[PDB]
Amino acid sequence: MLTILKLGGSILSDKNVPYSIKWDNLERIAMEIKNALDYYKNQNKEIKLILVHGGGAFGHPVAKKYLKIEDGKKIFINMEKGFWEIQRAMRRFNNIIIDTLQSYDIPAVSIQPSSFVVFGDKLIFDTSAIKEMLKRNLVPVIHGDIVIDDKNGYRIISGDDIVPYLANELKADLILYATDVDGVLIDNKPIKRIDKNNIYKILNYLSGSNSIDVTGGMKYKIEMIRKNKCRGFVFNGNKANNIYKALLGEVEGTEIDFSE
Amino acid sequence: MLTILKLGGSILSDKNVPYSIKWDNLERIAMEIKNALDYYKNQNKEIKLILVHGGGAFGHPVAKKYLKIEDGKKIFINMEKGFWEIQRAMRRFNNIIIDTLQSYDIPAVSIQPSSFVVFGDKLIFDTSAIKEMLKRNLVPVIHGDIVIDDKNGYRIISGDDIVPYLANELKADLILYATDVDGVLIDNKPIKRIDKNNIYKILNYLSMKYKIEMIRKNKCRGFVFNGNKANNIYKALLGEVEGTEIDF
Ligand SMILES: CC(C)CCOP(=O)(O)OP(=O)(O)S
Ligand SMILES: CC(C)CCOP(=O)(O)OP(=O)(O)S
Repeated sequence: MLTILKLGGSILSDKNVPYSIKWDNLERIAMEIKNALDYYKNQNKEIKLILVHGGGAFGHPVAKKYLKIEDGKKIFINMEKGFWEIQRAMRRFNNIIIDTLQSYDIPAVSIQPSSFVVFGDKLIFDTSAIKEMLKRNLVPVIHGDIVIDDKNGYRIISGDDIVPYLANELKADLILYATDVDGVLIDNKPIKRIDKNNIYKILNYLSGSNSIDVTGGMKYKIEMIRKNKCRGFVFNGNKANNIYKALLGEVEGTEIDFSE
Repeated sequence: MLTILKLGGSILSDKNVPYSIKWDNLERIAMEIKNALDYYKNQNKEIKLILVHGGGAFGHPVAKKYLKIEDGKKIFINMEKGFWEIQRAMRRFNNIIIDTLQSYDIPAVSIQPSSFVVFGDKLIFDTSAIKEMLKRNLVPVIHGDIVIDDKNGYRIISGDDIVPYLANELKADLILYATDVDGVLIDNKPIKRIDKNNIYKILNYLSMKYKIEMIRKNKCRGFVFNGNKANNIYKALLGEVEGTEIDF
């Protein structure tokens, strides 16, 4: 069984204080992932786990310096300094996360997309090594990064790109989205279930004016799950034991289900 | 128009001082490379350039903690801690070297092989990203690293692998190995050259082994020279033979 847990800059990092790290929250999060790895070892169930995390206060601020709008558009400039500057900021934040996971004996290792992913209409993103890590029970930790594209330019690959890509590429069963809110909210209240008998109803409600999330972040997540025909949870990752629960298949936020 | 320079971990590091860095040497070297890229800048000649470095004082001491002799054959143990710990060490070393290159305005970036290279049957090493970086005139810096090995579990890929693989995979023109010796030493003396004639006599003697071979299986052409002699790198980069030629 293959689970992908998306953390995200936010709960790990205050994006208004640059290079900032919410040590306490990060530390509890490693506690919980450890607790859950223990649980699965005790109950003899096979689990493969991949973690993904955003740039947080590390990548966005370094990157903003190298972005400009030209003719109403995003373009990266000065990347002879800027590719390394962003890589280096992300490396540091990957180190902090991985050393903390390691200090609870989670066998975390680093995947750095900047070194090998090419961003086009389809990703080039060879997952051979990852499969071999999972096959050895290592825990791959992949992060938002800067990458080149196949059009003379550059792109930020985010957790939002990374996860669907891997869900699909690796046939994941469970997608966990730890976020800053309690679920997909409909009336300031997480909806328990979303499946093939309400999704469109939910997707329209999300495009509307009574929707508490108008960035369309929820929508994209819901859609990737249906698109990969699996299961996923969107939950508040700031709440004690949600990560542990989620990893056991039972946190309480919004479940999204398109498996089978 | 594509050159590849390996920098012996030995000329960047002191192999007996775990964690040491050779700063003057590291700084002198970044400088000559910049002067070199600059020389070509004027000739209005397009030069693409990849750099490789080993584990030096970083890779090895940390690999050591996780290598057991299981009476023949090195054995990796406790890689649930070891894989990270080795990644981390090589990351430190790469960071220091890329920061130094960047201080001379060399557009360096990190290629970390542990993230995606699988050794074992058929070296799996996707160069898409590297070819694109090269189209931008960035300078990829690849380093010896721990990697997955689908047959044996874990292997340590070295610069000696990476460099010939990539020379043949990108078809590089000029191949340079800067090291702490004046060339390939035969009887304490640097052979001017190495054919498929005298090669027969040379493999015999040699039982840097792995280096001379890995480049033959590839019909490459490389130069082995002394990286400590001020200016060798600058000269070598400009295509002036230095030390030992090895032609396949
Ligand atoms: C500037 C970067 C490299 C951002 C990294 O991507 P992300 O979108 O996953 O970051 P987040 O928004 O903190 S979850
Ligand atoms: C993690 C490692 C020990 C990589 C060692 O790589 P290498 O053998 O190419 O470098 P060198 O030995 O410094 S010339």
